[PDB]
Amino acid sequence: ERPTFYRQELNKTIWEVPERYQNLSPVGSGAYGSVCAAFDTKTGLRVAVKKLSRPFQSIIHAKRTYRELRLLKHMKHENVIGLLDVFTPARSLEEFNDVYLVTHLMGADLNNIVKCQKLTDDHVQFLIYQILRGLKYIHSADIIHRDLKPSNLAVNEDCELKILDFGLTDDEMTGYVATRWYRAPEIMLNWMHYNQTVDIWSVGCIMAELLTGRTLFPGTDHIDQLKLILRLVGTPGAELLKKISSESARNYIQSLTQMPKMNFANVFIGANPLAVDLLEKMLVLDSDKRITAAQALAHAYFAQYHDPDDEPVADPYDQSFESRDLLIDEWKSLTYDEVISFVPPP
Ligand SMILES: C[C@H](CS(C)(=O)=O)Nc1n[nH]c2nc(Oc3ccc(F)cc3F)ncc12
Repeated sequence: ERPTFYRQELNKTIWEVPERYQNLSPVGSGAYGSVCAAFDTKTGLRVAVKKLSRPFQSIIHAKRTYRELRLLKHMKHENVIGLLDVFTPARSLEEFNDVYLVTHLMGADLNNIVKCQKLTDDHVQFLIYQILRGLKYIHSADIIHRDLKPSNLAVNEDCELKILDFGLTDDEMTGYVATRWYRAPEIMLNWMHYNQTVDIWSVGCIMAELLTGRTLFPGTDHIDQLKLILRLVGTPGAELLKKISSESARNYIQSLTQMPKMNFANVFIGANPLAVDLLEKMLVLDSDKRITAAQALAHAYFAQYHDPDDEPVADPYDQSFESRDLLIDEWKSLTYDEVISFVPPP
């Protein structure tokens, strides 16, 4: 049966939610989207409810709405944000115009936790382990996060971690901004068709920052950032240069004075030698040669957490819709079907 819904004004819009959800309260000061904390009286869980902003206003937006719902419905993993519930107050497709998504409420993001400070090596081990455990799962479904950074890593009091915003402008990537500091060079400057290992670069940047309390590559712009990157990892060799399909980018890279890879032990003074080794394997310029999430989990740095029988992979994820061209109402009908067919977790 259909639950009873009640109306409330929260984030300049009227939220219409099932009675089970009580004490709705906006969180994140707009940073996470139109999101409210709530108490789910049915499960006893503290939850986060996200209302999608004008989800079917254009073809691009309607497809994005479908994409996010498909992604959230697929993800069933401890270290990845998943769906506890999805609902609409609509009784039919013709009425359908709002989508509400429900997940676990997490106390903070990693960025607000790290607070300019060095973390203990054990804390770094545990946090990075969880990120890699989640990424192994995500990557096994042929999904790429693309924008992994401390602000989309949600963490509770016990340091338990869940990955937000997976699989989803020029101005906000401009300048001295955290929005670009964790990006692999190949994607930051559109060198080539990029793969899953862009996410591994990001983990390396995050891991280094947890170990030192400092941004690894705090570039003031795209060019400044590239120079910071290349000083640490060295300028590309001939092999990688061939792989830069963008003739323009390839030609610029060649104009830079060649630099050798630095000694990471001299860069990360005092750090666990195993952490240094892993950082070296993650922060490789050639993306073909970066360590994978599955491989990184088996690295000696995670000896006290690694368990090959407790690091699950995902069911197959059909993303053929990505190369499909449809009308707004067609994307909207596909979305409606996915809402209606939702089965809650036990
Ligand atoms: C990280 C943030 C910190 S807080 C409570 O200060 O806003 N807490 C959050 N816990 N759970 C969260 N979920 C989101 O986004 C959602 C993602 C998927 C959903 F189904 C529902 C959501 F609300 N954003 C944010 C959070």
